[PDB]
Order: sequence, then C-alpha cells, then structure tokens
Amino acid sequence: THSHGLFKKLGIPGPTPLPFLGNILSYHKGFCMFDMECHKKYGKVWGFYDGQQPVLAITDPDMIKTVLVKECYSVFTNRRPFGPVGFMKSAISIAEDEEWKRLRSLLSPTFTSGKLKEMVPIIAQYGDVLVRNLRREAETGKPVTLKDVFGAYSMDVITSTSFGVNIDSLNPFFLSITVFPFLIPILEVLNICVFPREVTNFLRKSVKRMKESRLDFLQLMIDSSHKALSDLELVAQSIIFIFAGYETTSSVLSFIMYELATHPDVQQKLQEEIDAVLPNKAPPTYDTVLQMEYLDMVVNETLRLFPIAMRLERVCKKDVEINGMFIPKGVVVMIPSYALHRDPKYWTEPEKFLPERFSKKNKDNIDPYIYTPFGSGPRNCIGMRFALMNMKLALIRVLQNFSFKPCKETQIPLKLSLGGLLQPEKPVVLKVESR
Amino acid sequence: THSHGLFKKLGIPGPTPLPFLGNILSYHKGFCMFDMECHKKYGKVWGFYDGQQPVLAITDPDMIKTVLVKECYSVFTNRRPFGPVGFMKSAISIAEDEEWKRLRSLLSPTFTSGKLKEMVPIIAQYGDVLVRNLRREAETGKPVTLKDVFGAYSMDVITSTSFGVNIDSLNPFFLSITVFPFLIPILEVLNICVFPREVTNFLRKSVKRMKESRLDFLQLMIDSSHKALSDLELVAQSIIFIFAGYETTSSVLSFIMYELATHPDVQQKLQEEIDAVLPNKAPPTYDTVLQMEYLDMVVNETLRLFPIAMRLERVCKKDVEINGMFIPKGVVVMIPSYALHRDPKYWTEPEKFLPERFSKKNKDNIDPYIYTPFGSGPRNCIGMRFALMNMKLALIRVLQNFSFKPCKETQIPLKLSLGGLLQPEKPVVLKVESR
Ligand code: HEM
Ligand code: HEM
Ligand SMILES: CC(C)(C)OC(=O)N[C@H](CS[C@H](Cc1ccccc1)C(=O)NCCc1cccnc1)Cc1c[nH]c2ccccc12
Ligand SMILES: CC(C)(C)OC(=O)N[C@H](CS[C@H](Cc1ccccc1)C(=O)NCCc1cccnc1)Cc1c[nH]c2ccccc12
Repeated sequence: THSHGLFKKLGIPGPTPLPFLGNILSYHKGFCMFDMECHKKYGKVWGFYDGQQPVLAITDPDMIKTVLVKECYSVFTNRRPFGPVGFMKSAISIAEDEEWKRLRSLLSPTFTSGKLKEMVPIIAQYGDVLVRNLRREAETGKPVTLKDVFGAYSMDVITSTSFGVNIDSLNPFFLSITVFPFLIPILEVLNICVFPREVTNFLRKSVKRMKESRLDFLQLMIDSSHKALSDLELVAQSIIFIFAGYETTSSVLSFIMYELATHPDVQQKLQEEIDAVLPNKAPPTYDTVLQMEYLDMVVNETLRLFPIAMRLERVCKKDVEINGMFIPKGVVVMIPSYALHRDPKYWTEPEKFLPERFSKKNKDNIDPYIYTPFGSGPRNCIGMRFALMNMKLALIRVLQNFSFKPCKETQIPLKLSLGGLLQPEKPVVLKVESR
Repeated sequence: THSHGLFKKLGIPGPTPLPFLGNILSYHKGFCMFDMECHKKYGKVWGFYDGQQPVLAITDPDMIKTVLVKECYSVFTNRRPFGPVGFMKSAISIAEDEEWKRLRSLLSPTFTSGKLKEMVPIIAQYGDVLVRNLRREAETGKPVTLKDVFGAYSMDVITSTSFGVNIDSLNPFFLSITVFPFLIPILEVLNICVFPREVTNFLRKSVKRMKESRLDFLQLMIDSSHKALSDLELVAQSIIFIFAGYETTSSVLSFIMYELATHPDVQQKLQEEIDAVLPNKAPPTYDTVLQMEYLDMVVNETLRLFPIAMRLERVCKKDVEINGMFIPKGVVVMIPSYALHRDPKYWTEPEKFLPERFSKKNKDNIDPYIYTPFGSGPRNCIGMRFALMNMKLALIRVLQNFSFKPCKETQIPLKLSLGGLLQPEKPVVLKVESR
C-alpha cells in the first residue's frame, strides 16, 4: 500500500484509502453516489484508489476538454486496462495506442450521414414488428416489461444493420479484478474470458460462414495508409457492436418510456409533434426524424439523468501538467459524467425531468464538457449518430400507436441499480393503451 | 520439477516427464490411447505425472479391489481435487472424507429397489413422448441425431424423477488446471466456477421456490446419527444428479443405437426379446425390464466399449503398502477402465461388439475388478441401478416401434472424441424406420 501516498503527496484531496482495498468499500452505494458525494466533499478535483490504482477525478470543463480532446492522441489515448479479454483485446473499445487508431480509421465510415440514411428503410421493418408485438400485449390489458419488447427490437436492428440476418426476436467477480489486477495476466494465459468462450465460439464461426457466403458493417470490413483488417479481429468488432446496439438502445428506450409515463404532459406534447411531422401516422424517415426537436429534447434530457456510461476514463500514459495541475504517469483520469449531469452548480432542479433545458432558447446555456452522454474528442461514442437515430425511429412508431400509463407495480420513483452498470433496480413495467 | 523423481525412486516404470508439463503432451491422442499404450509398454503397474502431480496406474484386480473396496474408508476415500467449484464443493461427487460419508448416507435411499419401482410409472410417459417425437422424424425420412431426441428424453426424466416438473423438451481451459493446480485456490477466491454462475444462480432460487411450494429426490432431502442436510447443499446435489441423469443417459443411449445399427443381427435379436416379454407392444414395467437378459447383455457390452468415465481415481491420503507395493502419500491412484475394458489378456477380439460375452454361460469368466463401468466399493456410481433402468426403459419403447439403419453420413467406424470426455467425434446420425 505504498502507492496510497500519491494524492497526499500531490496535495489532492480525497477519501483516505484502506490498505489493499483502497476506497472501494465506498462503492457500496454505487459508483454514482460515491461520485456525487466526493464532488460535494472536495470540489473540482479529487483522487481515490481502486485497490492500489490511483484514480484522479476532474470536473473542470477546461481540464476535461484538455484530457478528452486536446491531449487525446498524445497522453490520454487509452482507458483503464480491462481483463481478461482474450482475442477481444483487438476490439476497438479495448484496443490501445496505434492498434486503436487503425481500427478507428477503418471502422469510422460505417456511421456516416449516408450510411445511416441507408439503414432507415431497413430499421422501419422491425419498428412495425415492435408495434404488432406491442399490439398483442395491449389488446390484453397485461402490463408490459419494456426492455423485453424493446430488446427484441434492438436485437433485430443490430443483426440486420451490421450483417443482414432477419429474425423475429420472439423465437460478483469484477470486484476482485480491481483488488487483484495482477491476476489479469494470470487469467489471460488460461483462455478464461469475461466474454463466454461459447458465445464467442458461436460468432467466430458464424461470421466466417457469412464471410464466405456473400463472397453493411460486415460488408465494409472485408472491403477495407494502414494495414487491412483481419478475421478474428473482424469477429471482435461485431461483438462490440452487437452488445452496444442491443443493451444501450433497449435500456435507454426503457428509461424514456418511464419518464414519458410519469410526466404525461411531455408524452402528449411529443405525440403531438410526431403526428404533425408525420400526419396519418406517416412512416418516419431520416429527415423527418432530424426535424423533431422535442423528440431530441426528450432523448437528450433522459440521457442527462441516465448517462449509461456513468464515468469516462483515460489512462495518463506519461507525466503531464494540464490546466496548471501535475498528473503523474499511470494515473487514471476520470470524468464523473453522472455527477456532473446532476450538479446543481450547472442545472436547476437537476433531479426533475425537464426537457425544456434543451430548447434552442436554452440549449446554449449548456457546457458540452459537462453534458457528455457520448464522450468527446477522437474516442467518443463512434455509434452516437446511429444510436440516436435507432432510438428515435423506435419512439416515433411506438408513440404513434400507443400511450403509456403507470401501473400498480411500476417502481415510482425509479431506484437505480445500486450495483455497477446503470440500470433500474426493478424492471420498467407500464400499462400500454392503443390510440 | 523436483517431484519428477518419485517413480524413478520407487522403481516404477513409465514415460519420462518433461519439466512442468509432466507427461501431459502424451494426452494429444486422448486419455484412452495413452492408457492403452502405457498398459502395453510397462505392464501391470506404471506411473506418470499430470504436471507435477504423480499418478500411479494399477491394473492388478487384487490391487484394484484393495484400493476401491478394502481400503476405501481408510486411505483411498477421495478423488483428485477439482477446482474451482465454489459452493459445489459440497456436492457428493466432489465432497471429501467425513463430509462425503454424511451425504452418501443421506442420499443413498434415493435409489433403493423400491424408490426405483415408484419411478417406472412416471418414466413411461416420456418414453411415449420419445416415440411420438421419433414418429415425426421417421414419417419424414430425415436422418435423426440421436443425442438430441435422447437428450430431450433424458432431460424430461431427470426433472420429474427428482423434482416433479414436466416439460416436453422440444420447447480449452482445464488444460491449465493440471499445470497450474496452484491457481485453483486463486480462482476459488474470485467466485469463478467451472459451473456457470448463472445456471447455478437459476437453480439456487428455483429450488428454494420448489422447496417452499410443496411445503422425490427433492422430497427426501428436506425430509432427512449425522447432522441434517442444508439448503445451498441441497441445490448442489440436484445439479450433480441433473448432469449425470442427462449427459450419461443420452450419450450411452446414442452409443447403443450406433452398435445396434452396425450389427443388425443383434438389433433383431433384441427386438424379438422385447416383443416376447412385452407382447402386443406391452408397456415395460420394473419387473419385465429386469427379465430381459439380452437387453442387459447389450447394455453391458456397449458399456465395455464405451465406459464414459474412462478412468477411476482415488487420492492416497497416507503412506500404504497394498498387495506388496509401497504407495506414498499424495499420489493419485488410477484404474484405466477404458484400457482394461479393451485388454486382450482378458477379452477375445476386444474391439468387436459381441454381447455374448455377458451370457450366463460366459458372464462368469469376467472379473468384476476388470469390468467396472460404474466403479466399485463404497463410492461407486450411486445412481447405477437408476441409470440401467432409465436406459432400458427407453430402448424397449424405442425398439418396440422403430428399427435403425446406417446412413450415408453415419460415421463408420465411430471415431471417439480425441479430446477429454468420452463422446463420438461426429454426432450419431441414423435412419429410423417404423415397424
Ligand atoms: C444510448 C446509446 C449509447 C450511449 C449513451 C453510448 C455512450 C458511449 C460513451 C460515453 C462512450 C465512451 C466515450 C468516451 O470515452 O469519450 C462510448 C464508446 C463507444 N460506443 Fe457507445 N453509446 C451508445 C450506443 C452505441 C452504439 C449503438 C454503438 C454501435 C456500435 C456504440 C459503439 C461504441 C464504441 C465502439 C465505443 C468505443 C469507441 C472507441 O473506443 O474508439 N455505442 N459510448
Ligand atoms: C450410463 C450411466 C452412468 C455411468 C456409466 C456412470 C458411471 C459412474 C462412475 C464410473 C462413477 C465413479 C465410481 C467410482 O469412482 O468407483 C460414478 C459416480 C457417480 N455417479 Fe454415475 N454413472 C452413470 C449414471 C449416473 C446417474 C443417472 C446418476 C444419478 C444421479 C449418477 C450419479 C453418480 C454420483 C453421485 C457419483 C459419485 C458418487 C460418490 O462419489 O459417492 N451417475 N458414475
Ligand atoms: C481499457 C480498455 C482500453 C481495455 O477498454 C475498456 O476497458 N473498456 C471497457 C469495456 S466493457 C464492454 C465489454 C463487453 C462485455 C460483454 C459483452 C460485450 C462487451 C464493452 O466493450 N463495451 C463497448 C460497447 C458500448 C457499451 C456502452 C456504450 N457504448 C458502447 C468499458 C467501457 C469503455 N468505454 C465505454 C463506454 C460506455 C460504457 C462502458 C465502456
Ligand atoms: C476430486 C473430487 C472429490 C473433488 O471430485 C472430482 O473431481 N470429480 C470430478 C467432477 S466432474 C463433474 C462436474 C460437473 C460440471 C458441470 C456440470 C455438472 C457437473 C461431476 O461432478 N460429475 C458427477 C456426475 C456423473 C458424471 C458421469 C457419470 N456419473 C456421474 C470427475 C468425476 C468424479 N467421478 C466421476 C465419475 C464419472 C465421470 C466423471 C467423474
């Protein structure tokens, strides 16, 4: 526990670390309550220790811009190592330094404004499966678990958008990682993997069946100043894209319908805009989705209250002095997204759901280095524009046909998962009525 | 690699161990070819090293009886430690010393001749589901994967026989364990488990739902000179019983139909006996199943060629001198079942399928410490009698309605899985015809 003197040395405040465990006992309320607490206790800058690992929290918008944008390529290029990963080390979210720059370049043109516009005709199909799957549990007044019917939709979208397969989708340990990061190299040599060695084995061969069948995201990889992309590295990117495109889309869509249900005036104000831009229940298109500003305002304000990443992190790969502060090599620099999204020194009534904060009359009084639901700089969420489009296309088709009211078992107020990831404690269950 | 001199010291022959790896590179053809080889090379007794771990192979029937029966309780009480297991350490197949004696006593009366006879009326249902599920893929001349329709049956049997749930069941790393057994205690403290932490979490709560619902194998545990049984220890026994009752029953049943197909004279000789004891396609009963001797002869001879355990093992918990041989504390004593089941110094034409070896005219010329498909002594297969009854009840109802012929894709001869477990390389697929 010799490393527990770094912040005492640097004169940076923070909680006193216990030996070996560091400050991780504080995570007993979740990452987010710990961040919101430390933010209040120490101010703009503090540090703590995930085990022996020093973690410096920064909340200064200038310092955040320095870390995420100005000094990304040079110092803050990678995140805090994750293991064991196995062959998934070559996935873009996990790859480091030059290996990541190459996969970023090769995978970037997948989410152009043009490649997205090609997917709107394809996404529209499963939105109608989503309505019809919802029309069944609606004509029977049985409360609906949203993440089920949303995840069935989100799953349908990601398989075809990246590959082309069409399916009606109705057919405890990481605690030790941070106290035993020295055990990560141990597990890497045992082929153990946080990704099950079966799901990966399924897709590794499934992709090489799809590759040698047509011969989409699967198309653009074999098609492409660097080297070219490999094959086991092609499977790894698909696995990242399939996870994100499913669990992020479904979880946020569930978060949105909970708020639309507990704020019926906003749910009606949005249903009115959807019928105006799309009269006669018109099919949403790429350009109509980009016209609905109150839909974007709802999506944005929901992602303020539930930034599913909670924290942004970068590893300081060498000694730097950013915005007048010395940061030694090896430190993980952390931006507490959840805490800043709820900071009263920037948001009025930050626990209330108020989409009007993002009105064009008010969207200017909002610092983009405080509101970072997708990150910033060269390593932001590569699938941001696709995520916004995917969700918005789902809300339109769903609110065009249904209205949502709370039930007896609806968790009000919603308890967040006091665990790790950002999910609700109890699932989101609402009553669906047909218009 | 200081431990690699033990057998050189004891004057026991065997392959020369490489540093760290021991003799495990020899496993490149499977456990069984290694045993059959070493048996020929060195004779009645040899040793080798799984990593640093000394393993003494014995083939002397007297010495085998000493280890398995005479000296079981005193010296050879447990098998070679298995990890990581987590809460499954309390399962009977895995439990050691006194903890195992208690679970053996508490779980033994589950497989009495009387408790088995109570299950014959219940097993008969899914045998008819098995026929009807087979009548579908038979009236369409589509070759059948036997382990699918057998595993669907074996799964149906084990859930109701132990609990009572009825369902129509149509709705890479252990290599490092033996070079890094010092890593087993490492993994135990990370909650990692060779049993997925999800399947176990499913049944842990599923059982405690069943426990507090009725309030069978599930019945007799809460009902019972020892202490009494726990609850997390109740889930652990269920998991052992469900695995064995599924994968053993299905795999052997597949092995039997492959042989009945490649030896049509035996398949007809057995169909004639089944129709004689059970005329008009009579329903098999507990006592009729025990009357068919040629059915028992087929089952026995199949289990000679494919003893799904391959090896029996016991840990020598203290220095002993058994049958004139010194065996030091810590050594794993191993009986190469597969090798002895194919030893020409005991079997004539041991690669040929010949059920007549087990005729009552010939069943006496067979040493029960050479033919050990279920083990021997106090720690033999506790579910032997149930396994024989379960399989025999399936063969009767299946051969009463169908005959089996090889296909174009039928693997002839059957290659064993050159891996670890005893399975076929390619699945067993045969043509099914309706009588
Ligand atoms: C509501 C939906 C989503 C949210 C809120 C979200 C948020 C984020 C955030 C905060 C980051 C880290 C940014 C940073 O470190 O500065 C990230 C990274 C990433 N996201 Fe998303 N994401 C979403 C959906 C998606 C989707 C649909 C994909 C499709 C593949 C995707 C792919 C990625 C990838 C590949 C990265 C890592 C990129 C890199 O490291 O270069 N995300 N996301
Ligand atoms: C064809 C079917 C089966 C075969 C060939 C088989 C074979 C074996 C063998 C060789 C052993 C080790 C015996 C020894 O070490 O001396 C064993 C142990 C065991 N078997 Fe089976 N088995 C079969 C089916 C079953 C079934 C249906 C069950 C039902 C629960 C079962 C439960 C067990 C248990 C609990 C043990 C460990 C007992 C102890 O350690 O005290 N087996 N089996
Ligand atoms: C330090 C190093 C460079 C090695 O990389 C990281 O250690 N990265 C971690 C990877 S966890 C997760 C792994 C996983 C597990 C099981 C199935 C599939 C994937 C994942 O790869 N997910 C990327 C997809 C995604 C999710 C959410 C939002 N968008 C995109 C954590 C992490 C980095 N960026 C993030 C933005 C948001 C949320 C978590 C992370
Ligand atoms: C040394 C120690 C005392 C600790 O115990 C052992 O290390 N025991 C090993 C356990 S592997 C397997 C584990 C498992 C994994 C995943 C799901 C379910 C179970 C299992 O528990 N299976 C018992 C059921 C069974 C299977 C086959 C035939 N009958 C009964 C190996 C072993 C001991 N006896 C055996 C007879 C036959 C085949 C393997 C073994």
